[PDB]
Amino acid sequence: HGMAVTKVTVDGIEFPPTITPPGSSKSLTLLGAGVRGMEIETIQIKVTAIGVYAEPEVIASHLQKWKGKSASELVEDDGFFKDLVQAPVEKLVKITIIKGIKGSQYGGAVEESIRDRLAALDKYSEAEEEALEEFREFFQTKSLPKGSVIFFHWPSPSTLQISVSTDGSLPEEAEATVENANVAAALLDVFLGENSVSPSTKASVAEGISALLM
Ligand SMILES: O=C1C[C@@H](c2ccc(O)cc2)Oc2cc(O)cc(O)c21
Repeated sequence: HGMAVTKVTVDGIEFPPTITPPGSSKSLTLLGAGVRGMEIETIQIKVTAIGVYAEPEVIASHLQKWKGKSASELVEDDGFFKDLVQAPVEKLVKITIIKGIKGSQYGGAVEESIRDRLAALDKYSEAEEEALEEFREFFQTKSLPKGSVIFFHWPSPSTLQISVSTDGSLPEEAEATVENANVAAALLDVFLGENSVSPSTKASVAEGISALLM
């Protein structure tokens, strides 16, 4: 109560300002966070909160052309978010579930979105089909009540690690690993790309990276 403390919240939901993945001494900083909102029968429902993490100095070193751009200029530029999705650096997304769902509901819905988005880009082949089956089957085994957490980890752009946490803590190891460049990138693109499910997360990340680069 006597020294400065930093708190980050997304509509009241706390996010850690930094996360150090188990097995690593490298700290990932929260770049930005937002919500997945869905308008259902005119009701604006917040169903998850999404936080995006990376090593600040490292990711800045891979985004140098954007230096000096304001958050507004970045948020309006699809090229910026494509650079961010492709940057060859470690990334972590933390999802806090707001509206409880079955794992099979989550996995099925997101898998179909990635299937469709990859198909739209002509990046859907048998390899991606198989990887998406692995993704879906992982979630079929899980329950996602309010307050549960999904961790998506990209130790490199082509590798996706997944865990589900009941208490927000990171497990000592990933529960599932999906090795497919297109699926790994497409999942990150669900959050940061065009027709993103979370414009708020994108805007927040634009604010964070704009500040970081300055
Ligand atoms: O209703 C949905 C939609 C679902 C979803 C995921 C991916 C996709 O492509 C479409 C929908 O995400 C959610 C996540 C929740 O915690 C609660 C929810 O009710 C939902």
